[PDB]
Amino acid sequence: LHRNSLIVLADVALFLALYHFLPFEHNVVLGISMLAFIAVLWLTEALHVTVTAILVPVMAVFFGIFETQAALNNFANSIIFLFLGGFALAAAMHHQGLDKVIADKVLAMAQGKMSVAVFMLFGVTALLSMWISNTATAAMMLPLVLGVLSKVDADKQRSTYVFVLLGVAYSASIGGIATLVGSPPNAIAAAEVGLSFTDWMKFGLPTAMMMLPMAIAILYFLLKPTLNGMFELDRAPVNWDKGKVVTLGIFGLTVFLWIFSSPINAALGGFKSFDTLVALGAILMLSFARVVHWKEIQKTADWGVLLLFGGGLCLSNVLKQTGTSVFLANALSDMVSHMGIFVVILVVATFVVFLTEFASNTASAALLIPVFATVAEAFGMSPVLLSVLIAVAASCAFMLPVATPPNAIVFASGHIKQSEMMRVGLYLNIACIGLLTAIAMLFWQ
Amino acid sequence: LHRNSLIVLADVALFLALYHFLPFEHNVVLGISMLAFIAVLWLTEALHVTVTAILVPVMAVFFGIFETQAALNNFANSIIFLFLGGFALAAAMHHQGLDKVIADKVLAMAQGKMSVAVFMLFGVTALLSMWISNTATAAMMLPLVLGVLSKVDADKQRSTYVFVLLGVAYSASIGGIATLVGSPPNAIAAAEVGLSFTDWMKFGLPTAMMMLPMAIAILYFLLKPTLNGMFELDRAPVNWDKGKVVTLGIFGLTVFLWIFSSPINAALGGFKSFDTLVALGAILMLSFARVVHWKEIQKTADWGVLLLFGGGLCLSNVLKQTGTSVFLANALSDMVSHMGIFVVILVVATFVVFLTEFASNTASAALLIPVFATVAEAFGMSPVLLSVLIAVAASCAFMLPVATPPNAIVFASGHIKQSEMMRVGLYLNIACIGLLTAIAMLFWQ
Ligand code: NA
Ligand code: NA
Ligand code: NA
Ligand code: NA
Repeated sequence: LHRNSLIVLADVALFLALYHFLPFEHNVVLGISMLAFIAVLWLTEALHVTVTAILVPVMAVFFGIFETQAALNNFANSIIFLFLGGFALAAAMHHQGLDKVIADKVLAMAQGKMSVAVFMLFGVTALLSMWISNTATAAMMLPLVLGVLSKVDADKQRSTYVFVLLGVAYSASIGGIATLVGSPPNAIAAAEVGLSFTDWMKFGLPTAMMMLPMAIAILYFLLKPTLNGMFELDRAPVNWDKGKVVTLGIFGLTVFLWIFSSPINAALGGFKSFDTLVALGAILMLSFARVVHWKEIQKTADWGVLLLFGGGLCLSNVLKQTGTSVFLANALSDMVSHMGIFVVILVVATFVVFLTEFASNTASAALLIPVFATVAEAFGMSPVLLSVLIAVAASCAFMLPVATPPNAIVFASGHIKQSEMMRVGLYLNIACIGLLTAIAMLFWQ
Repeated sequence: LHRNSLIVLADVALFLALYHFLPFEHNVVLGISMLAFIAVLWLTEALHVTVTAILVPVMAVFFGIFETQAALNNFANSIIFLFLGGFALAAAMHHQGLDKVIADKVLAMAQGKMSVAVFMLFGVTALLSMWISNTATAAMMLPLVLGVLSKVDADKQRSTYVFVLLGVAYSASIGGIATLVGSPPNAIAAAEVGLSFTDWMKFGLPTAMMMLPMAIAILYFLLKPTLNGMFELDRAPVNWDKGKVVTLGIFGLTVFLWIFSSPINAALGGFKSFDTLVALGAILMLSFARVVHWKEIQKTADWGVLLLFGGGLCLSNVLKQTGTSVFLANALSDMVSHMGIFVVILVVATFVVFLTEFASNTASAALLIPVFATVAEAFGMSPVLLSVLIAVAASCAFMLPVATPPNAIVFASGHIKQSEMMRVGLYLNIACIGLLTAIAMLFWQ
């Protein structure tokens, strides 16, 4: 009777149709029919992102692509644990309140000026985003933004207080593109192509360094009258208590090891997924140093996302095993030989950046990273470039809400108009496709 | 500075000592030193049960026993997912309220008599326990017990209202021994020896059928004056709403397939971990039929327990790979040849039943099932008997609280004395060691 039940029923019909009607070697039919089925369920989200992910192995297994255990093992991938370390590391510094002190210390650095208030709000949202989440950093930033935007309270004076809202909304998404922990797409890319933490930062951080100014400049050069106003630093001041220095200590050490992982691991005998070990080490150091309880990490952890990771890897393998990867590569062979490498990555970049407006960031990467990376491998090229590209591009949701929760969070603020965001985003999207295709061209040789 | 930090530091010393001082082939030293380390951390619970479990792979990997991914794969074992199915199945019928209606319908079956009130409370606690949890079924039962025990309110008349409290506390633990989902020890045994859902019920259910009457009979034949009193059926009546029949429908179908798994799977082509697939199927049926959301399952799911599962399997493998299983089997060789098979299982059964008073049910099984099952295999015997034995025995916590949360739940009721429970439990423990050794002898040939 419901909308989504129909989407699902329609999808079941679509599969049954594709299955009985496509004219290929049986494996390819099955692979294509599945790829289509899942593609729908993740882009529509008729079933939860995670329920769909659990559906992948169960299909794989029932259609004899893999054996139950083999399909399930997909879920214990090392990256999934590296991401659990991220959740624990965040769990700690939220419950400890280290996210509050980093907000005040940097926010009070601005003596009482609105010019250097919001400009220090975007820098904090993005910095906090690098390690925490996008949705978490958005909902955590909202009261701190509405707090500041209460002196220039006149909401007939909207564009002073819309530049500041939509600013952090993007700063949370752009801050996600900094490191391997931060947003699921990045992790999906890492798991698909086997990136180290320090590998995804070599790509991502320079892009966030570039993108955040470019995003503010575009929001700025629309309707900003913010060079005026005063502050209201209203609430109890913060102070480093029982080892917020310790949480910072562990965090710092953890980040240090993640960066210097290459020479540390190499000069240790070369352990296998050193970054995942570091991440698990953090979960231990944080528990031995008593700084955060487990129930805290179990609440903070988005296990739904952790299951999505495995389900998407399961899919990636379903594509190889059924040969659907090679079949598509054969089909696209003429199209891609006629297209220049510029043309291809411009088309890829454009596609995602606009697709990601219609569906979840991760849900988009969950679908696209496998399809592309595997087809890339069928062409005998390194699946890294396309994957990292899609990873970044999926986190470029700037037009409407529903694109990302961070958009729908500053939107429920019953103030910003649908039309307004839709056109700053339309600009920033094109602006991004430039920067990405640009940087993607640069990181070639 | 804290107690547990010292326990941990002492343990680190113990390891360092055992490591540098034991006189064996290096692998055995490492294995023994590890086995001792983890043994402590799970029995003391100086670190959380789950943090310790995460510690197992990280050790294994660092001490070159396994490669990072190999050790981590331990966590994607099919049983872990079967148990996630259990969490989802419970999540549904709690949020749906099917646990409330099963309580009232069966509780109001008793017209208004205290004699058939508490006797229908134990039967419901145990029945509800089979599928939900122990701790969850205890905390859910407490208000419903205090509700009834308010007509015979005189707490100078204690033993009317202590028999009813300590009754459900045990009924929740004994109801856990019915099926594979229900209490983690049971799952640990299943994962160690590869039991099917229907396999653990063949053992377990007859034991719960036997044990629950035997437990009431012992609580009864102490200080019961409950053949007197009246009811107070006070609260809004229940009624089957938007497919509580559907949740019951899915649940029923799921349980049906779990029982008939052998012939259904065999007459389906023999899929690998059919019970796990059934469990995942339940997660899907429950979501497609819209009866429960995902965030609900993510709250209900004890991911901490799910991680514990894998960490304990990682341990089991650590023992084999380092040959510590074979080394202990060699050491116990003379002791066990001098001991009759009765003697052995009487010693095993006694050991756990009393050990489980001092530490968590699961924490006990997490340590003991691997050590025994593997040593059993070194002797070239089926690891099943010993494992299933330990699994049941670990859920026999009847003496003090701290033994199980269900004990500490009816204890905070600021009414039951330390001494009182300690002696009913001392009787029931011996009573159990009889029944177990008895049944364990019977299920031999
Ligand atoms: Na982020
Ligand atoms: Na998106
Ligand atoms: Na139970
Ligand atoms: Na116990």
